[PDB]
Amino acid sequence: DNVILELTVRNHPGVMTHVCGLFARRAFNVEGILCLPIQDSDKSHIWLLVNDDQRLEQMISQIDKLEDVVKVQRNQSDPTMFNKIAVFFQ
Amino acid sequence: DNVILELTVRNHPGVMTHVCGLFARRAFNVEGILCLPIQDSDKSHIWLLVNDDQRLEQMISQIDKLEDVVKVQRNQSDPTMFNKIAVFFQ
Ligand SMILES: CC(C)[C@H](N)C(=O)O
Ligand SMILES: CC(C)[C@H](N)C(=O)O
Repeated sequence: DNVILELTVRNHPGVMTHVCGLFARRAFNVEGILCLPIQDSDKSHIWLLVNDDQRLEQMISQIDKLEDVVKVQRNQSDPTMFNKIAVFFQ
Repeated sequence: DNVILELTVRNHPGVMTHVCGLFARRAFNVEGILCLPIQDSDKSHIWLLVNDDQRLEQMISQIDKLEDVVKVQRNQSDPTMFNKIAVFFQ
């Protein structure tokens, strides 16, 4: 099964590298990404599609403690959002 | 004005970190990101929306030199794709 991670982050350089770096060093593959800026703010929203995994719980607290991560939520977006997007942009 | 870069990359851990690492190491902000797997293959597409910039041509050649980037295209994508995605997920 897959699950969506939703992040509110600051829209500054380097922020996306720190987030995926946590997945990279654990060899945890990210299957889908969507990052959009939030209008009239210095923040962006990030949706990550990842396989559910016993390690994701340890990984959520380390994403939250990153300085430029405002908020992180899991399983609050139905995973098929990326199959919906995939219908328009292959 | 902006530009969309379409990377074709291998769908393995750490790939997204190497790619955003190069924008981070040049204090270059990425405004929009979309990443989807390519069906029935070990590859994925990464679409990056970035502000047009004089460093960008050189940045594009270094993206292509990454082991795991099979190709990099530029403005070969629907230019409004991020405004279309934003209309349903914001
Ligand atoms: C293609 C990319 C998102 C890769 N799966 C990664 O985790 O870095
Ligand atoms: C939010 C993210 C895309 C950030 N703007 C970055 O360039 O790392």
